[PDB]
Amino acid sequence: SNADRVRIFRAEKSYTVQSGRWYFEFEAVTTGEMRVGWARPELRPDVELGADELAYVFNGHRGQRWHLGSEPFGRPWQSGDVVGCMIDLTENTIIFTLNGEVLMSDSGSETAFREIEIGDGFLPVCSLGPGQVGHLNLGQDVSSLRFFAICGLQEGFEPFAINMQRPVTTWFSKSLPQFE
Repeated sequence: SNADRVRIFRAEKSYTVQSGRWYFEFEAVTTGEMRVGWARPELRPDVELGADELAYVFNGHRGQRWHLGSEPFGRPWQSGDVVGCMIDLTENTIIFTLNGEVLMSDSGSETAFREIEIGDGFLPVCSLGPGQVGHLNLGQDVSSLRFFAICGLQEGFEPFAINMQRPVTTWFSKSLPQFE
């Protein structure tokens, strides 16, 4: 029996962060096997996110946090729900929200992961199992973030897209009349 095909959406490695406090969202359209969170710049093939050391993710199918394996955490997704992903590379913590409300661990903690090591740094990541549908928003248009202002903005987290600069081709001219 062939294994499930899982799509993994890496960010360009050149956007990797080793400092600061960053924020992005992920909308669950379906309600099944998807994961979202923060990845190392290297991922191994044919391994699910957070099964090993290379990612720290939330699985909202039933509510799990994944890093070196799974644990019960948060609560399950409904269609339309938006997961907020936060990483704090000064405090060294990861926090998830669901429709702007922090997802608490089973033990009662706001931090989903703590005492994380900066190492090679982090990138936003998601995985989509077969059939599944979900959209990242890395916050190019900050106002488009649905729950940032409710939890993340005042808390000092910045939209991750600030780390992403459009490549450009420039055309120079000395002609004032062209720039009126």
